[PDB]
Amino acid sequence: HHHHMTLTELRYIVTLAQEQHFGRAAERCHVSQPTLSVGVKKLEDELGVLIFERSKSAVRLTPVGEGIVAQAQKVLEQAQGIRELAQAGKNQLAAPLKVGAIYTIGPYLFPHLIPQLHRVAPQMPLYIEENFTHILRDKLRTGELDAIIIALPFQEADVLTKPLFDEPFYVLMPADHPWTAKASIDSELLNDKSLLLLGEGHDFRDQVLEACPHTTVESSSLETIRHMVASGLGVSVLPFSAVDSHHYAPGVIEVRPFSAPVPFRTVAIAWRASFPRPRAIEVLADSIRLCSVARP
Amino acid sequence: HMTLTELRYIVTLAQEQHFGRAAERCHVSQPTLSVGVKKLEDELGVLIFERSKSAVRLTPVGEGIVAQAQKVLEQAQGIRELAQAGKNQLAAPLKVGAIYTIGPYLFPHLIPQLHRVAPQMPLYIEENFTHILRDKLRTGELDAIIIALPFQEADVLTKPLFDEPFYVLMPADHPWTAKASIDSELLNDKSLLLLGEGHDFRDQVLEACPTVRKGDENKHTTVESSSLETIRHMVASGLGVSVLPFSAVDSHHYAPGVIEVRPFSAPVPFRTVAIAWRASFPRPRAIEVLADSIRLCS
Amino acid sequence: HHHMTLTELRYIVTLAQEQHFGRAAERCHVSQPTLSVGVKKLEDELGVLIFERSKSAVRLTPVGEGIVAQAQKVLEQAQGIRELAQAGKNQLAAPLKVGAIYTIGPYLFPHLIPQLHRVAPQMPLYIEENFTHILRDKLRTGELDAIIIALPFQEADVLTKPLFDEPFYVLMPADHPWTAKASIDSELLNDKSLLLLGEGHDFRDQVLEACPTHTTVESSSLETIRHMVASGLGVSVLPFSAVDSHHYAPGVIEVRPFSAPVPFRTVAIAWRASFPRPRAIEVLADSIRLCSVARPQTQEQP
Amino acid sequence: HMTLTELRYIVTLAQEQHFGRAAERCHVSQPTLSVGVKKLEDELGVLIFERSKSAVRLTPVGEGIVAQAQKVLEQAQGIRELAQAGKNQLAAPLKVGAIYTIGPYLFPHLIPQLHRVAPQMPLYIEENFTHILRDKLRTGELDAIIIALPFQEADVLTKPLFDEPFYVLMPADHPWTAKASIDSELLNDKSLLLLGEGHDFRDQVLEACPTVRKGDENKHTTVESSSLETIRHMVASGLGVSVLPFSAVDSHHYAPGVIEVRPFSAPVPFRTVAIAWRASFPRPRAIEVLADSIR
Repeated sequence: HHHHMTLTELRYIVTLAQEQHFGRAAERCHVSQPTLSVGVKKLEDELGVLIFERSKSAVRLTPVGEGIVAQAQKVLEQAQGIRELAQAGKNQLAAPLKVGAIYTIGPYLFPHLIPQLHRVAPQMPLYIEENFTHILRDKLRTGELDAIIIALPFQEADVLTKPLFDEPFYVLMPADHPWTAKASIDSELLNDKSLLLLGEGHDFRDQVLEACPHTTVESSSLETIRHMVASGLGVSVLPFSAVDSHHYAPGVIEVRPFSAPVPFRTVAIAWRASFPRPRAIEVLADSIRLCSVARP
Repeated sequence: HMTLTELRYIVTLAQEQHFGRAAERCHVSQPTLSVGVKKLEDELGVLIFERSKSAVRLTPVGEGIVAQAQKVLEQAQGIRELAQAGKNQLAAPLKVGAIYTIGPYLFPHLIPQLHRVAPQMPLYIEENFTHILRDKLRTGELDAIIIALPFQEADVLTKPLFDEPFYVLMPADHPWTAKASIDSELLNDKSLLLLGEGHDFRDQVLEACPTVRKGDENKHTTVESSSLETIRHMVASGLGVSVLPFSAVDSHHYAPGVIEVRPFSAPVPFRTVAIAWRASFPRPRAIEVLADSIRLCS
Repeated sequence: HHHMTLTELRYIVTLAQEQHFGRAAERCHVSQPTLSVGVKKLEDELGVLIFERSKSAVRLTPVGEGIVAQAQKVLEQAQGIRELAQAGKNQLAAPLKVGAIYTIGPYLFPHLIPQLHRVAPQMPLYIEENFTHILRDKLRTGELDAIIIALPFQEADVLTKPLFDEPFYVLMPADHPWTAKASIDSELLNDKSLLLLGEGHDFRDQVLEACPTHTTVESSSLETIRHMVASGLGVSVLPFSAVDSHHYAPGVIEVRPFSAPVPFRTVAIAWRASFPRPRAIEVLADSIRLCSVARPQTQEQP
Repeated sequence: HMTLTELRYIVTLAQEQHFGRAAERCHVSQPTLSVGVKKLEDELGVLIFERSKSAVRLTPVGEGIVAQAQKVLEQAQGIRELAQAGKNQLAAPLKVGAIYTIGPYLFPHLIPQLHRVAPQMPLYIEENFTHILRDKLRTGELDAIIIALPFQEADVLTKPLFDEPFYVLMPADHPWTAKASIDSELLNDKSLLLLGEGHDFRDQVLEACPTVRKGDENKHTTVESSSLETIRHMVASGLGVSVLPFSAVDSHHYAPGVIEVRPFSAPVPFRTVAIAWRASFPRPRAIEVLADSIR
């Protein structure tokens, strides 16, 4: 090759894609904007494609570049792994972990998770992000996130996925609803149009639709659905970790289980095969598996 | 240019079969009833009632016309029934929006209050940014919205409801737990976690801090797509400190010894929660019930 | 109290239709302030608002919608008295206001309008295309006289007449593998290369039903989908009346029938029971039924 | 500073267990190879290879180091492969917006031509109002939009494609069919059907007409239709007259004797159809082929 791909140039492009700000990327790589920009342009001239758009209006990842940045983050982490094997035993539990969870998992998991994580890894705080599955995947690819908590199925190249627990669904209803007499709700009944569902985008929506032979309230969360049910707007479906996660006094909303066969999702953690801190992933997974909402 | 009045003449005349008792039930003289009735028959250019000294009887065309007139009058009474039913303003859903930093900490208390005073009014609920709630309010997709001042929009009314102070949220083992109050000027530091741009609470927190020399403004950490809950978890895990509105401080399920809050040193910063709605919204009674239930929540 | 007049009913119905005091007043041969006084007197008497009290806009209240629907009914029944009195009035000498859903209009009107001019040349069409539920709202208030929809459709005080069954077909680029088949098995349409209308269209649901349990281009139309297909983006499903309704040279797009049992929709017309021009509805229905795209007719009943 | 070349040196040396064969495989002299391997050893402060006179072989840590290095070389090669696959700009779908009064009259001619030069470029297509398409171009949700001038936007490039005269559309039995051309001042009448606000075609038509005295400014009938085709149906049924862009006049399925068209009297009103796209859009060649296919 005319020019040798260097690990510094890859560092530039991955940091620049994470930060989406020339200044902040430059300072994260401990150099000036002209230095960083020179390196990026060098890598681009050599590869013969644009990784970022030729604009100093802003920082836009090209589609080709997104793929290149995913790869480059892999490369950077394997290299890091070489230096780890060289100077072994350095502390993997002494820096923040960047963790994403999908909308319908995070609010119901993190609070149970965090005290155990503190008992085993007090030097590991959490930078937390909640979002749709595909955005979390994009962020795992750039390295903006270290680990993401999602629902199976989930596959991604050079990404590891470890199943953590199985989470059953429940029917949510006004306390004065007819169904409150039933001991278990059978799923055909859910074919009503008083069923409140999450908007398109949330994989949980489709898991619920799949569990049934409707009113879609979008730009909404499970919480605002629960508020709507409490006010008497209809009924809904919650994952088990969300059933007691609320601030109503009793006598406002009730839950009832599904008549067998009980529908469920599998909650899992995903991270890059090359991640140089596998012990943090382990401490995290452990802490999830051990917390209250994670047990039968 | 026929009228419900003359239609009522010919229906009553057809029922009574007698001009006198008909004019009597229509509370008019015999002449007015007569002239009415076939100023109508001359308008239609047909004979509804036969020529007669004595008998009131219906020509064959007349029978159909009178039956049609009775249908018309009954349906016209339908309008008054519909109207009557329409007078109750607490018998349909209310579509309510609240900003992201208010809804989660308001609706749990609001919903039962509102249920006490307006059982027949379920809520359709949206959480969103202020400018979006504003748009939905203008298009009538939302009936009322719960925002923080300032808020002034053409053809929209705004009612201040209450003031809500801010508190400082910190890990339970943080050095600031030794303080009784936090001086806002201490908050300028990278460990301060803020909501992204777009949330007005971000700027209420930043304005609540004193001004800085050139170049060391905004040392805080901005966390994009945060909610106040995910900040709460980041703080609980020991990542930094943040600022919560008062209604959020106990809105969680941690055991003691995970997170603490401390007040600000005077003057305590605060926001004014308001309800806004279109000036010509036709259901004022629902706005009243909503505003009062919100006020009783605090 | 104040007694309700047919005049006031006409004020509110015309206002609800035009959504504009100028065109409403004008339509009632009356000044704007006159019209406003009338409406306000009726609102005072019923004791509810029919229209929002706003200088800037004309907006129906929830109760006002039901009241305007009922008023339009009252007015048409009153007009029906004149019809009974001296029948044989010319019902074919004024425009007819007609709605059709987005997946019917573009493909039916060009066939219909010449049959119509043949049998009723003094009846021009004012035409609107929109979603089923909006066409329905406009039939209730009187903005439209007749709407052209797909079954099922059933509404209070509205009559519905099935007109013809229309089968679906599969649309593919001309160089697509399936061009080899004489028919297409509905199971095969279960992949990500199927382009569908967004959720507002009933044709979406009908195509989903035809396919065992898909790329949705929202805000698309069937025409837009056709272009996308023509460029090789994927495949789609069209109602029969759409299949020859394009301006492509031959050899760009191909259509193939479904393998039996062929899925279909039933095209129907709906109008107000009280409409005082039943001859106009009749000529409209007949003209549709004499269209080439309608030759199979239908055995469907209300 | 660790290089990919040093990693290649140690991976090769490990596989061959012979300096001679390793340096031959790496196209360098043996001192070059050994100097690089040593420099990596100094930098990692660990010995990857036996410091042995007789034989070349891996220390315990060296084996994991070589194992990691191979993964580095593999994935770095993936970078180059992705880049080579990305050079071809005519091998993925393109997202194109067109306004309501252009799309239906442009795509049927455009698409087969585009297919001849760029078969691996299918189109995702969206029709909408000018400002919506503008927004989608800006956010990147569309790659190119076909709009009518005037159009100017920040960081956005505009290329005129063609000029299009306007025509008057009328039912075939209409009195105006006797005329050779229509004076635009005839159009101020309730029988003129126009598109609603939002369609820039509406203003193009209105501003093609002479401004009139107070009280009579907008006598035309406005319709809610986003489609000229709906208006064409109304005109066909004898409801009124209307105005079409030239590329729409023959785009219909009526037999002769149903609708007619007459030109405006001079000077004839017209619009300029143009293509807009972001200046830093990373597939300038796909854009170029789109625009050439329109002409």
